[PDB]
Amino acid sequence: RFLKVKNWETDVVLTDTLHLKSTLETGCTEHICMGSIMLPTKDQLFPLAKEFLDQYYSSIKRFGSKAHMDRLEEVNKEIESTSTYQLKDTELIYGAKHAWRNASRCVGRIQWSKLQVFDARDCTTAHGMFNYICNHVKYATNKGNLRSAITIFPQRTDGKHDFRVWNSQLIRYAGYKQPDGSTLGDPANVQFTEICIQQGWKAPRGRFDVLPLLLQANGNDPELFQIPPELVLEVPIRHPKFDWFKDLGLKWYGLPAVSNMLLEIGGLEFSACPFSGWYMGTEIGVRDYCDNSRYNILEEVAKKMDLDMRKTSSLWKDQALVEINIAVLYSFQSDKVTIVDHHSATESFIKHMENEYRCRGGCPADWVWIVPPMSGSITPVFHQEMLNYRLTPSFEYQPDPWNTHVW
Amino acid sequence: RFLKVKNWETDVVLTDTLHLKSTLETGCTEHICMGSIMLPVRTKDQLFPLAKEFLDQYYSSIKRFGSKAHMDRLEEVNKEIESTSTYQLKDTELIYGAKHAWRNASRCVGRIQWSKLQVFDARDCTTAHGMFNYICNHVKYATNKGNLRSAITIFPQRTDGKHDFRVWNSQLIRYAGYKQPDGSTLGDPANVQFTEICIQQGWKAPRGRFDVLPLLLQANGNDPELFQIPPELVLEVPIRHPKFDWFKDLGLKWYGLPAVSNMLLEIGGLEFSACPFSGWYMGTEIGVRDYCDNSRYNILEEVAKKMDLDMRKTSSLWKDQALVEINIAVLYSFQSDKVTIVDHHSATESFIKHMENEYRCRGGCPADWVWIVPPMSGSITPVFHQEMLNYRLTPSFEYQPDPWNTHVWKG
Ligand code: HEM
Ligand code: HEM
Ligand SMILES: Cc1cc(N)nc(C[C@@H]2CNC[C@@H]2OCCN[C@H](C)Cc2cccc(F)c2)c1
Ligand SMILES: Cc1cc(N)nc(C[C@@H]2CNC[C@@H]2OCCN[C@H](C)Cc2cccc(F)c2)c1
Ligand SMILES: C[C@H](O)[C@H](O)[C@H]1CNc2nc(N)[nH]c(=O)c2N1
Ligand SMILES: C[C@H](O)[C@H](O)[C@H]1CNc2nc(N)[nH]c(=O)c2N1
Ligand SMILES: [Zn+2]
Repeated sequence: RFLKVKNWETDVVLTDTLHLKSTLETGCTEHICMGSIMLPTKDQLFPLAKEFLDQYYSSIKRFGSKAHMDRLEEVNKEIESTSTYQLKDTELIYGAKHAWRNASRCVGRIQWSKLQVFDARDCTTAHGMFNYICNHVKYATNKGNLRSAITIFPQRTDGKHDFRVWNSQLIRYAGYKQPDGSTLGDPANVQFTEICIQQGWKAPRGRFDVLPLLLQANGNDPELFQIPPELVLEVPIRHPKFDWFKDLGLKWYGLPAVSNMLLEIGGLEFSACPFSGWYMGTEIGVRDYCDNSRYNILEEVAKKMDLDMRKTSSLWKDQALVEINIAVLYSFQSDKVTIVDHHSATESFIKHMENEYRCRGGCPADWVWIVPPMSGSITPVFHQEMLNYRLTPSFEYQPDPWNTHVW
Repeated sequence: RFLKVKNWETDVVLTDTLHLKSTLETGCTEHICMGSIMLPVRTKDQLFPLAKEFLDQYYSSIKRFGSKAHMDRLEEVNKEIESTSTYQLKDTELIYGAKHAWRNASRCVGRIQWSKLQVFDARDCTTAHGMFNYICNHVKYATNKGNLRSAITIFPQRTDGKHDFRVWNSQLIRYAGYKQPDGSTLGDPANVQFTEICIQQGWKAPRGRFDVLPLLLQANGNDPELFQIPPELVLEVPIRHPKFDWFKDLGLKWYGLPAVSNMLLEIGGLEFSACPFSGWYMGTEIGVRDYCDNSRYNILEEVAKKMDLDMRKTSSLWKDQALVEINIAVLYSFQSDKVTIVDHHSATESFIKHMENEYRCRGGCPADWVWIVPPMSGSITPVFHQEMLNYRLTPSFEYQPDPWNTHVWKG
C-alpha cells in the first residue's frame, strides 16, 4: 500500500503515499498494462465537491474550521436547490493550479504554482470568447517573454450548452490535401482546415497559414475569428552553422496553447479552458517537424547535409534530427522567445518530483510521455521510476466537438 | 473480450485476444500503473496445473491436442509428479519451451528471430567444471567467428531450492570495474561489486579498463568456482569512427556476444535458474547505454571535447551530437569487422512486422513500450508510435535476485 520508486542512475529511492488518495481508474489491470495506450447528478456531485473543498481548506491550513464547515454547508445547500454550484474565485485559482500539478504527462510542472488564471465565467457569446482569448494570447506571449496562463469559460450545465474551442491549440497551421495526392502544410489539421473552409474561411493556401478560431458559446454553432496577426508571435528557423537551413522556409509559433481539454474541479466541468506555457524544443524539432505524419522534413534536411541516405545504419536520420533541434532552440533563443531544451526541462522535473515527494508524498508521472522523443536515456527522467495515477482537479482529453455537435 | 491497439502514425488498428491466456500479475491495478517500475520449491498442488497448461499448449502447437500421445503424456507427467514431486521435460518440450519463453519476452525487440534458437540441453551437468565446458561451447557456437547465432544453454532445473545451478555473472562476457581510493572508477562501474567478489574468490585482476571477467559458476547449490573463458573464444571489436580518425585513440572496444546469464527460465512450472542465452547486439545498447549512461563508461564529455562542441550550455545539444557520432562508430566498427549487429531503425521496423504477424497468427504480442523504444531517437522509430499491451505469458524469462545475496556459503 506504500510504494517505492527508484532512480537507477542515482540509487535514490522515494516513497509514494499520494497514490492512495487517487480515485479514478488507469485502464490497467493486474493482468494487463495499458501504459502505452493514448486513450485508455446531485448524488454524484456532492462527494466530489466535498473532496475538493476538504483539500482546499487543508491547503490554507483551515481544515475543520468554522469557515470550512460553513462553505461545505453552503455548497451542499446550493447543489440541493440548483443541481450545481459556483466556485469562489479562490477555489477556482486553486483548482486550476492543481489540475496542472496533477497532469501526469506534463514535464513542466515545476512551474505549476505560477499560473495566471483568467476567470471568463461571465462570458456569454463567441465574440466574448474571442476577446478573452485574444487577451490571453497577448498576456501569455508578452513580447516573447512567455507567461503561463489559463482562461476558464463557463462550466457545463445540462450538457446542451457547452462552451468549446474547436481548435485543438489556439495557434496551429492549416493543412490541405492536393490533386497531387500530397499534403500541403500540417497534415494533422486537414480535417479542421476543411471545416474552417466549409464555414467560410478563405485559406491563404500555404504551408504555414495560422488557422482561425472556431468558437462555440453556450452550445451554439461555432463562429470563425482570425487572431490579429500582430498577436501571433512566430519564429523563422535558422541554424547557427548551416547557411542553407533558412532556405527550407521553416517557421513555428512561439505560444503552445492547448484548447481542447476539460478541466474538472470539485466535480464541476469546464469544457473550454485554453491554457498555455512555453515549448520544450523537442515538441517542435522532433515531433512537429519530423513525425512521418507531420511536416516530415527529415529527408529534405538529410539531403542538404549530403548524408549517406542509402542505409539506416549510417544514422543519417539521427544526425539530421539533432541539427533540426539545434536550429529550433537557436532560433527561439536568438529572437528572445522563451523555450526550454529537453536536458534542462527533464532536470527541472526531477527536482520537481523530489520536491513533490517530500512536500506531498508523491507525484503522478507518465514515463511514456515524460521521457523526450529524442536522446531518452541521456536525460535523467529515463532512469527515474514513476508511478502513474489519476488525481483531481484534472485536465482530461475530450472528443472533437464536430463528432458531437448538432448543427 | 477484445482489446484494440492503434498505431498513431499509420492508423493501423490491431485486436488482441491472446491477453486472455495471461494468468500472472503485472504490478498494475485499476488505480495505479507501474509500467515504468523495473521490478514490479513449488507444491505438487500448483505444479500439475502448470504442467497440464504447458503440455496442452505444446500439443496444440504440434496439432496433436487430444491425441493418445497427448493424453498418455499428461498421465505420465501426473504420475511422475505424484511420485517424485516433479517431472522431466522431453527434449522436444524443452526446445519448444525455451523458444516460447523468448517469444513471450515482452521487453525484447528482437523477437522476430524467436523460432531460430539453438538449444543446448545441459541437464546432465553435475559440476561447475562441467558448467564451464558447456558455457565455452555455447560461446564458441554462438560467436561463429562474428556470424552470430542465437543460442541458449539449459542447466538442471530447481529441485528443493537448496541445490540450485546459477551463473553468478549477469552476462557471460562483461568487463571488470574497480573503485579507486579517490572515488573514481576504472572499467565498468556496473561491475564493481561482482569484480570485488571475483577478487575475493581468488581472481588476479589485471586492473585495466576492459578486463573480461572470469566466470563464477555454481552447480548443485555448491559454493561457486572461478574459470577464465579462453581469450581466443572472446571476440572483441575495437571502436573507431568512419570520418573521425581520433575516435580510435579513446581506446574503446566492446565484446561481440551479448549473453544474459542471470535470468530464470520457467517451463511448465519447472524452474531453470541457470539458462544463459545470447543473440546479437542492437547498436544503441553499447553506444547509448554502456558508453553514455552517467553510471557506466560515461564518455560523452571526452567525445564532445574532441569534437570541439560548445559545451557551456545544454541547449547547444552537444550531448545529443556526440551521442549520434558514438553510435555511428559502434555500428561502423562491428560492420567493418563482420560481427553481427543491428541498428535501432532496422530492429524496430522488423519488430513492428513481427508484432503485426503475431497479432494475425497468434492473437497478440505482449510488448513493454518502455523497453522496446530505443534509448535515443525514440519517435523517429516506428515503435514509439505503436500502442502495445503488456502482459505475462508462460513459458517465460524472469529476473532473479543476485545469488551473492541469497547463497548459503558451505566454506
Ligand atoms: C510552462 C511551460 C510548460 C512546459 C515546458 C510543458 C511541457 C509539456 C510537455 C513537453 C508536454 C507533452 C506534450 C506533448 O507531447 O504533446 C506537456 C503536456 C501537458 N501539459 Fe505541460 N508544459 C508547460 C506548461 C503547462 C501548463 C501551463 C499547463 C496547464 C495549466 C500544462 C498542462 C499539461 C497537460 C494537461 C499535458 C498533457 C496534454 C495532453 O494530454 O495532450 N502544462 N507539457
Ligand atoms: C537475436 C538478436 C536479439 C536482439 C537484437 C535483441 C534485442 C534486445 C534488446 C535491445 C533488449 C533490451 C536489452 C536491454 O536494454 O538490456 C532485449 C531484452 C531481452 N531479450 Fe532480446 N534480443 C535478441 C535475442 C534474444 C534471445 C536469443 C533471447 C532469449 C532466448 C532474448 C530474450 C530477451 C529477454 C528475456 C530480455 C529482457 C531482459 C531483461 O529483463 O534484462 N533476446 N532484447
Ligand atoms: C490522442 C491524444 C490524447 C491526448 N491526451 N492528447 C493528444 C494531443 C497530442 C499529444 N501529443 C501531441 C499532441 O498534442 C499537441 C499539443 N502539445 C502541446 C503544445 C503541449 C504543450 C507544451 C508546452 C506547454 C503547453 F501548455 C502545452 C492526443
Ligand atoms: C533491475 C533489472 C531488471 C531486469 N529485468 N533486467 C536488468 C538488466 C538490465 C536491463 N538493461 C541493462 C541491463 O541489462 C544488460 C543486459 N542487456 C542484454 C545484452 C540484452 C540482450 C541484447 C541482445 C541479445 C541478447 F540475448 C540480450 C536489470
Ligand atoms: C503509442 C504511444 O503511447 C504514443 O506514441 C505516445 C508516446 N509518448 C508520447 N509522449 C509525448 N510527450 N507526447 C506524445 O504524443 C506521445 N505519444
Ligand atoms: C526507470 C525505467 O523503467 C528504466 O530506466 C528502464 C527504461 N527503459 C529501458 N529500456 C531498455 N531496453 N533497457 C533498460 O534498462 C531500460 N530501463
Ligand atoms: Zn500499467
